[PDB]
Amino acid sequence: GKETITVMGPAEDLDDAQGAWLKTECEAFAKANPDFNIEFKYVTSSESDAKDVVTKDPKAAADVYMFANDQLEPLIKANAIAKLGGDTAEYVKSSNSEAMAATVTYDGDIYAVPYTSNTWFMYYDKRVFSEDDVKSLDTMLTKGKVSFPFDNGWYLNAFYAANGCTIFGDGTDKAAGYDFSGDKGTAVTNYIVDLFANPNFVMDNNEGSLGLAGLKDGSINAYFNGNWNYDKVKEALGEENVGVAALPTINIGGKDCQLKAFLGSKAIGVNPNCKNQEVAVKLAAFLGSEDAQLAHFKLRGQAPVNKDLATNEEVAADPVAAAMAKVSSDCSVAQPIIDMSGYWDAATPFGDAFQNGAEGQITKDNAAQKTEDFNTQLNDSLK
Ligand SMILES: OC[C@H]1O[C@H](O[C@H]2[C@H](O)[C@@H](O)[C@@H](O[C@H]3[C@H](O)[C@@H](O)[C@@H](O)O[C@@H]3CO)O[C@@H]2CO)[C@H](O)[C@@H](O)[C@@H]1O
Repeated sequence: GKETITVMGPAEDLDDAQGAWLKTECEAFAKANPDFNIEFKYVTSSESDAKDVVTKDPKAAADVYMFANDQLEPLIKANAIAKLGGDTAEYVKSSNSEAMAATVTYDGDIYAVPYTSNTWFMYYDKRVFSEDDVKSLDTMLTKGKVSFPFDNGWYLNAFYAANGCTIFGDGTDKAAGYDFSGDKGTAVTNYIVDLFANPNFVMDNNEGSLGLAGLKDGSINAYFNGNWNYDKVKEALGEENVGVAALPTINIGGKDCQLKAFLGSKAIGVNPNCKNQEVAVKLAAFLGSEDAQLAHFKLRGQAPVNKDLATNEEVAADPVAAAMAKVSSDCSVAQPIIDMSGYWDAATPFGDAFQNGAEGQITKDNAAQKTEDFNTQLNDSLK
């Protein structure tokens, strides 16, 4: 009598056309562990949605699931993710950088197995921009069409971080709260107002389907997005036209300021409600193993986090893995694991309010007001 293990991950990992990585690796796990009598059932869900899916009812959720690490604290508070020990915890510490192990560490305990870094970067049309052009957003706007998903807080912050706005201090001090206040914040809001007023800027939609469509028809030539859409970007542009870069500067008041993406991880978590914790924990370890990460790279081009794969020649030569590494070293801030729910929620209507014709449109005349309103809402969400 087989036991059913229910595993949740994104559509791309369950798509046979992309090698169905998650199924492939679950089957490899079973073959490696003949003492287990198991079969698999799969739930399709983006890592970006795992908080909502699992915390609503953990007992109803998958046994093993793929999530984005900023969801860690709400998963813990919902009793929805198991502490990991033993060889699994040791692997997470030994095989990752300190920053990557920290992405899944809460109060000194490991709660998940990283399988890739989680950040974003620039895709661009090499027929439109040069390598030098894409160093500066301002230069780019003089040459071609630029998009950005401003109603997605995971992207929005890069602009505010560029001018010294902070989330929980360095990201780890809850008592510091949010600081988007003052002239430093208004200057960024003003830059974004000017960006929306630029006829070569096109706002991307929240999950980036607009940008992808624009790359294809030529109405957008630069796309800020991530590794998961690498194959779709190659389809849209044609592979010989795909440029991949780290983040540009923006010129605020004559000063070049560096856009800084969040850098976290995507990881495999174990549901405490799973009836076979031994199997679930070993499966999580397997899905984040070196072999499994290499397969993720070969099957659908996802960059590994395991540092022993950093010296793989194919990985080192890959333009997305390279850009992600550059974003890590030069263009990022560590993703807070202090819950940012209030920020994700507030960011979306704030970003939407830059649009021409929007209700309560953010303009030069009200930029300071709207900036303080945002800062106030963020800090109110902590009370
Ligand atoms: O927008 C708020 C949202 O921001 C974060 O979500 C981002 C993910 O962390 C990031 O990995 C990426 O999600 C993609 C998956 O990685 C990918 O496998 C596939 O499923 O597409 C997803 C994008 O559609 O982008 C999202 C932001 O769009 C944060 O983790 C969330 O908790 C937060 O709600």
